[PDB]
Amino acid sequence: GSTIEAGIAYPISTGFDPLTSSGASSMAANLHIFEGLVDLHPVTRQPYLALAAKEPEQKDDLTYYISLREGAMFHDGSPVTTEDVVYSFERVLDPAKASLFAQFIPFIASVTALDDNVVEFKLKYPFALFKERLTIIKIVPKHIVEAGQSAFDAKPIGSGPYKFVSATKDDRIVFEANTVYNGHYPAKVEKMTWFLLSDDAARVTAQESGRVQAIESVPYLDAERLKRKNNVESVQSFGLLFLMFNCEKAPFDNPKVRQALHYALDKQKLIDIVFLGNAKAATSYLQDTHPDYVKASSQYDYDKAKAEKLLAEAGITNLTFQLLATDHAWVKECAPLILESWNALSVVKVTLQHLQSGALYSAHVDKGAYEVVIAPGDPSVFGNDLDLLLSWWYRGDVWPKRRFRWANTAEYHEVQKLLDEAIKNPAGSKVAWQKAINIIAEQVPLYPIIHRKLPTAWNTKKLTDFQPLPTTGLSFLGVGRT
Ligand SMILES: O=C(CO)N[C@H]1[C@H]([C@H](O)[C@H](O)CO)O[C@](O)(C(=O)O)C[C@@H]1O
Repeated sequence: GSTIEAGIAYPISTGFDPLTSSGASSMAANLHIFEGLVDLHPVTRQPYLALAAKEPEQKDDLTYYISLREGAMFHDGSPVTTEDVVYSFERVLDPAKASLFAQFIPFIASVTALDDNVVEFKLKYPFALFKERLTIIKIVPKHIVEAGQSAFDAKPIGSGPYKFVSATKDDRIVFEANTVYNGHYPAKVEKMTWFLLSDDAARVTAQESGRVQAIESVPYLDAERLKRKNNVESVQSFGLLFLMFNCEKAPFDNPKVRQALHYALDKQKLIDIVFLGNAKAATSYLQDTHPDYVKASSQYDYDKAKAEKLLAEAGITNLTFQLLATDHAWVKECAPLILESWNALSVVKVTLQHLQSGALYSAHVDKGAYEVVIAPGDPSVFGNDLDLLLSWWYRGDVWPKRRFRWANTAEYHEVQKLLDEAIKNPAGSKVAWQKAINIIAEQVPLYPIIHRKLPTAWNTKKLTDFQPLPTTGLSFLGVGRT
């Protein structure tokens, strides 16, 4: 009766419905609970067949036929049917359903079932990464989702190698093995419990006491001490801290003001004291180790005087605003340093307010009831291609229109044209993406302050084949006990 126990670092901030499950711990749970037709490996990010019975057969440039894995089953016993696959795509694509993820499949024109086994995928244009993106659209049980979406959001039913048992905020997420799963990554333990330990001291203690076998997001100050008994490995990651403005609210609609507040921040002090060197001031949308990294034409290295000159040019004589920030432990350590830099400026006064992530977005950001936010973000949980990473924040309406309120600008429209150019025209995508990034880096509606490295601690003697993620989350796919 072997079990796994893990210490997770992000509180539950969304439900588990893949239509909208953007919170880290939710996404990390759904890698185990759901399957795309093809999935990405949480460590290697390589694609593998999941619900797809074999490699998608491409009839022509716009048309793909995909077949279902014989005997596929949802956790409630029903079979995975081709109607479920179609419902899964149509509901993400349906604007009335309010998904957070349709801007990850803009190339998809139709998803039609041809019979009990086969689904035709019709594309609006040739798109090379069609297999790669299927991991974003998890296949969901229509007949359960239609009896009540919010009940499914709280008790997710999937076809993955683990079934959901229960989830209790501040406590734990619980899974059990799915014994009819017939994919590539069957569950190697019976019971899996994820303790929700967002407090750094508590997370460390759990691991250092031996009460859990691995923990996410090792606190930087505790990293070396924990190597005494445990493997600790720090991975370079797209994971970042962004600065987000409400671009409908004066004076933050003036890019001139948004730039000054980046210049005012002393990133080096931040990297030394909070991250003990394990992060890097942003020099572009990507981190400098990302394969498509191309240095941006705007850089924002600590320059107070430029920040002053820019505010004077904007006509800011006495700005007061509240900074909203999430509750994560390392975001709490960054907030004073940030505020100290802004409050150093002659014309700016800044107060601070922390909120749980879930409440920050649903009660403040989603409603425009803010001015300035810092929060962590890691869209590479969805994959690593540049268009994916840009699209998260800059395609469509999910962030630019519903959240940072910049879709009204000409720069926004020009970023749309550039993003669409680059996925239609692979030959010219590099050039198009550099123009889009330079526009983003000059306008800074939402833009990274730093990218950081992720430490994961685990016990090599107790687990088998565990590897740390280059993103948020833990993965126990193919991971055994001992
Ligand atoms: O970047 C992504 C991609 O799903 N999601 C981020 C997620 C996302 O920004 C929120 O759910 C709002 O969409 O926020 C957090 O869960 C958090 O602030 O606690 C971090 C998480 O990485």
